Amino acid sequence: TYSPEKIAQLQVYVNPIAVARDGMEKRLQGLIADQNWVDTQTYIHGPLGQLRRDMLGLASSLLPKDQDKAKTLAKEVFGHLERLDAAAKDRNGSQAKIQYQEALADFDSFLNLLP
Repeated sequence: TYSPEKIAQLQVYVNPIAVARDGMEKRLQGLIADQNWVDTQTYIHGPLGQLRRDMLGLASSLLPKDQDKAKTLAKEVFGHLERLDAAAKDRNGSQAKIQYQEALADFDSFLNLLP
């Protein structure tokens, strides 16, 4: 089980990951709608640039029975964000919208598994 002290440790990683989730829907969604590909790329590298470190550090801190699912879901989020960055470099708004939605779906799955 997750003790209170353990949960507090997990929260150090949760804090920036939750803000990242909020920022994807509040800010990145509108940059993509705006066909603003320069700032879409910067959003991924600045405001979301620590997501790989934080979500992997979180998943690696979980009880053994949950580490695998959490790592798998994190890697899905990273692959769709990678494809969203590629889409923006290519000015491909069709893929930028798809990859945004796909990244969010797996990001929500990752959050939902947390204790």
